Amino acid sequence: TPTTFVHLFEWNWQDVAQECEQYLGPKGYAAVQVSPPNEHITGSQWWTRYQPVSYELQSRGGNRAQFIDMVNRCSAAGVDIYVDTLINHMAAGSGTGTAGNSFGNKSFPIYSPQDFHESCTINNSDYGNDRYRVQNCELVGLADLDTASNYVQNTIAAYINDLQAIGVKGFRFDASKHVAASDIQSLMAKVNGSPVVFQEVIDQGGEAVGASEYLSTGLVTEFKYSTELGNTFRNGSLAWLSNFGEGWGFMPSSSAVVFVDNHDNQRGHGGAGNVITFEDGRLYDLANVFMLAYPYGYPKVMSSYDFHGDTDAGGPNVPVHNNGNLECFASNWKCEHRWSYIAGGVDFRNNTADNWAVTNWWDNTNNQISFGRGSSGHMAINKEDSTLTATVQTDMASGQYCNVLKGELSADAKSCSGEVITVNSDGTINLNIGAWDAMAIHKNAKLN
Ligand SMILES: [C]=C1O[C](O[C]2[C]([C][O])O[C](O[C]3[C]([C][O])O[C]([O])[C]([O])[C]3[O])[C]([O])[C]2[O])[C]([O])[C]([O])[C]1[N][C]1[C]=C([C]=O)/C(=O\[C]2O[C]([C][O])[C](O[C]3OC(=[C])[C]([N][C]4[C]=C([C]=O)C(=O)[C]([O])[C]4[O])[C]([O])[C]3[O])[C]([O])[C]2[O])[C]([O])[C]1[O]
Ligand SMILES: [Ca+2]
Ligand SMILES: [Cl-]
Repeated sequence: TPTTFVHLFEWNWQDVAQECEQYLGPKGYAAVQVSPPNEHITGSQWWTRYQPVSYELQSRGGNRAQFIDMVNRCSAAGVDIYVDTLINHMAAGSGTGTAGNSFGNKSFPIYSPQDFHESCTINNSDYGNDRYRVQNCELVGLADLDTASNYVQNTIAAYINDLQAIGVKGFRFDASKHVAASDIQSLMAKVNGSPVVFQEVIDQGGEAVGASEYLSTGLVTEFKYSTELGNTFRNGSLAWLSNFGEGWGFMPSSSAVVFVDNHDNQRGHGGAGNVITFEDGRLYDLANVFMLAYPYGYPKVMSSYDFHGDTDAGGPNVPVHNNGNLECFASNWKCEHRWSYIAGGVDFRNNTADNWAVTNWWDNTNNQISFGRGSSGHMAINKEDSTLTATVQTDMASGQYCNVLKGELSADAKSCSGEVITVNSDGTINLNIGAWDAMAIHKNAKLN
């Protein structure tokens, strides 16, 4: 069952199409969050995508034809597309867009100065004590749309409905905290059908605008997940995670979109150093294995590029699929979604979707944990400096299974490509996990 999506940050439409066919579909990823496909300002920075000029499908990722081709090819491979949608603002200042359109002084091809709120700046202190300024003033100088205007709502809804007609199945509502929930409710009444919608709202507590306000209009990003997971994996004990989720004050599991990191927080855009990213190597593998095995939220795996310390820089000058060779894992695209522990975690989540309970939790009071998903699967993580050799109880059928974090079951189910894990006749497993390593097994990767 599809259970996880992925953010192919800055990947062009041709690369996404090929990836859907060659990897995402076969591996079981449910969908792909793509970078903003509408017309945006020129420039090489990754953030130019967040300054719209119009809603024409001409962007850094490609043209309208290439975008449509991607949606079709991905759909045929069984993978949905989620579009990052700018519902709060238009570009700052003046200039030119990727489709040749000019703009300036709050004047665009589709909006006039009268379609925006009067200019004011959102100050950092506004987040804590002024709801009005957070929602009516400008986020880093971006022209703030009058989202209460019938014309503005019709214009945004027309873009969304047009995308659905092409085949797009979901949408990320960027900067939702900056738009009144009531305005998003009015907008949704104009949107056809019931596409998947998730709203970006950063709420760690104490804000004038809370994430709970957006639960009726769609899923909401649970940022506490990313920060608490990073803080626990770096500075705490994994044993504390036995009740991760609602128990820690997070929103309902069925309303949350979760992640280890996202495109903003992995580069300091609102995210501290406690956030775990690809730069952390094995620590990132382990954080992802926990997230994907744990039954809370709808997770999205991150897929980045090595930015060489430049937090404003755009992606590599070479495509992912380059004349027969994959530009992954090195100093260009990182392709975390292809990392064996991460892809293995996705396979585990997909095959344990029939049991959402955490069963038989075990820990050493510190950094060694193990738990199962009933008889569907079992996992263990060792973050101590000595080998984990404890015997743990599982609800799984006795036999031999492939540790899916390190290999996979062959077509004839007579061998694995990685190490084999044995479930004894009494359901126990005698662990043998080295320092900073893990294992995951499920009922559909059992040897015959
Ligand atoms: C990013 C984000 O943001 C926000 O968030 C927020 C934050 C911030 O930082 O804060 C806070 O958080 C946190 C907390 C939590 O709790 O904690 C604490 O501790 C800390 O400290 C903090 O940090 C809050 O809460 C929050 O909320 C918002 O909200 C969000 O939404 C966001 N995200 C999103 C959105 C967006 C937009 O679309 C994006 O962004 C990007 O892009 C942009 C655009 O491009 C950029 O920017 C750029 O551009 C601009 C224009 C500029 N500005 C300039 C100019 C001017 C005139 O023209 C002036 O005015 C100004 O000032 C200047 O500066 C800039 O510079 C540039 O850069 C950005 O950057 C980026 O990021 C994103 O991505 C999304 O995702
Ligand atoms: Ca606003
Ligand atoms: Cl996000």
